[PDB]
Amino acid sequence: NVIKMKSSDFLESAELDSGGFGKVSLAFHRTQGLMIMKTHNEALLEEAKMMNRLRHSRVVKLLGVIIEEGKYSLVMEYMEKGNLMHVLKAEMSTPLSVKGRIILEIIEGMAYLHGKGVIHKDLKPENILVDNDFHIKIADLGLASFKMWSKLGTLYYMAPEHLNDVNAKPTEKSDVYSFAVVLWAIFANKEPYENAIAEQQLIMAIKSGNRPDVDDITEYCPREIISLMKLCWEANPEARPTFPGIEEKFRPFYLSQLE
Ligand SMILES: CC(=O)N1CC[C@H](CN(C)S(=O)(=O)c2ccc(-c3ccc4cccnc4c3)cc2)C1
Ligand SMILES: CN1C(=O)N[C@H](Cc2c[nH]c3c(Cl)cccc23)C1=O
Repeated sequence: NVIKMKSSDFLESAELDSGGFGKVSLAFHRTQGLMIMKTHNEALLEEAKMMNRLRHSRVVKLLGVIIEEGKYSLVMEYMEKGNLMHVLKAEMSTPLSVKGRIILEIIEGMAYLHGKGVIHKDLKPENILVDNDFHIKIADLGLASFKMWSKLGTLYYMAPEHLNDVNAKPTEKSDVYSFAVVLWAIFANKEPYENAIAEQQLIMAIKSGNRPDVDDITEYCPREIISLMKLCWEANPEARPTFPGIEEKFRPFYLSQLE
């Protein structure tokens, strides 16, 4: 069961920039502290109850909902340092062992989501949020995984089977492709395809088998992680592993080489 909330429980607002997902709001619960707010009543609630069951340390929790006349808001836990891309482009830059942990925690969170039959469909640095200790949580701030709540750069992480084909149904392996490009971004410390001509041209190129430039990596990236990204951004969805497949290989690798 969901905490159904009221806006009289919130002191109020400090609308923050949410990384390309439009406006959100950092609002102060009068009893339970800081929270974030994204602003058919039984269909909504039914869904809100579905998503509120999503409970894992690497997944942003839906705390509850503000369904009042005019305003429909979802209420979620706050992550102080923002999205993964922002923290990477930060001046005091982040070491290799911490990047390894972020990767493993992204794997854990995604495995959980799948295990509860949720397909994210829109994984990307913007939906990977960070707290003060540099642990991460997966979010869905564009409501990609929703149906009724949805009704009420983007493309760089999308699997080629979805580029120019919006009728094909996302699979677990759609999320694996997005992971591959996140891996890339984690070591390049920027967005891929800097030199792109047009979206139309770039899309064709990606559907035909172009990927981010593994040479833009001015850091040391271990060669077993460059292998994993190439595995995970295979054109053919069937040739990509599952997140449990990735974890089983990457966790022993992490602890034994990255600690
Ligand atoms: C334009 C600019 O100069 N900047 C925006 C990004 C850069 C990062 N900052 C240090 S921050 O502004 O303090 C910050 C912003 C947004 C968030 C956030 C957003 C959306 C969230 C959804 C769910 C959970 N937590 C969230 C948390 C958390 C922290 C500062
Ligand atoms: C918008 N929103 C989140 O970011 N986290 C919560 C819970 C949630 C719903 N769908 C999710 C996906 Cl696909 C991943 C992580 C959290 C979630 C929520 O409602």
